[PDB]
Amino acid sequence: TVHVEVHQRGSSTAKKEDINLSVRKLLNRHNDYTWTEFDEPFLTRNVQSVSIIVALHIFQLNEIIAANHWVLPAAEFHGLWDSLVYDVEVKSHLLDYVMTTLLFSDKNVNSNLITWNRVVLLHGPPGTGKTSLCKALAQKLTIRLSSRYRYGQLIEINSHSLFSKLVTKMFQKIQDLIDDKDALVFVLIDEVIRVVNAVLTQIDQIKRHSNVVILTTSNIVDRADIKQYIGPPSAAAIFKIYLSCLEELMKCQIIYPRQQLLTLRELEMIGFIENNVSKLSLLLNDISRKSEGLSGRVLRKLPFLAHALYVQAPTVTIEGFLQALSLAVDKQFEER
Repeated sequence: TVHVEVHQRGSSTAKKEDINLSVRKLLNRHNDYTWTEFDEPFLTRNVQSVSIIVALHIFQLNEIIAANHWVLPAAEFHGLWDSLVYDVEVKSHLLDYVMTTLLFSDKNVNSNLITWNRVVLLHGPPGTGKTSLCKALAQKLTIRLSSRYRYGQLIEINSHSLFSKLVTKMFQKIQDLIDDKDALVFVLIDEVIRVVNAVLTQIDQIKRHSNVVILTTSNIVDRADIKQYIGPPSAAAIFKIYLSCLEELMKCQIIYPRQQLLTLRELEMIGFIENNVSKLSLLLNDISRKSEGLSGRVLRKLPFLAHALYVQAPTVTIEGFLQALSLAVDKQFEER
């Protein structure tokens, strides 16, 4: 189908019925695009964004010791999903796998006949956004399952538990959130003796519940029925990442004035020929090629370094910015 994500304003107390009614009628007048300004006043009042990304998901964002807790969908994770860029379709695959995992628990499929369980292992080299993808994935499952779960919960356990009871108090609090069966509960552990044994025993207990999924990451438990390698970005991915940063700096008028930037597709479409818009993306494509082997984490830090080291003013040109970024990629390599 087509998926339409409807961000309702924090302040709004309008019912989803009306948001739903009104947003379908908006889509009749316009037989993937994001809307931020609307003709109908009810929309401008109640709705921050409609986003083709026909099923509607309407959500509001929400704003324990040795764990971070978030009610999903969380303000902190808004845009996290779109921010993460992989060579292959890992994101759409993970979403599909965890969603059939949850259909199968719902309908109580015997896991002895068809193998499935509610634990996910993202593994691979560091700087890859494995933890951000676990968060991004929790957010998106929560948004897409509003018709089954009223809200979600995320508990990120700190494997800074190798320090000097505690564990029984944490999992008791976690159990209290699990008891609410309107809530899809995610428990996130990054990989790393009687204490370790106690958390592993506690995971085994909570992993029994229908509404619990265990997200795990490894820079390398052991029985997760969905394992997924997440590797570093290629030139194409690096181009998308950099382009999301330049667009964000033109949104915020740090890069002034707005110039149009072409995507790698859009410049394949015109056979890479140089005009006065397309030359800025031809330069990005060179900067991308000379960035390959850097992690997503370094890539999303580079536009900050570029600005701090090589751009004085509150504003700078797209031509000015790409010069600084180019310089920033060189400093990154000349240090390592």
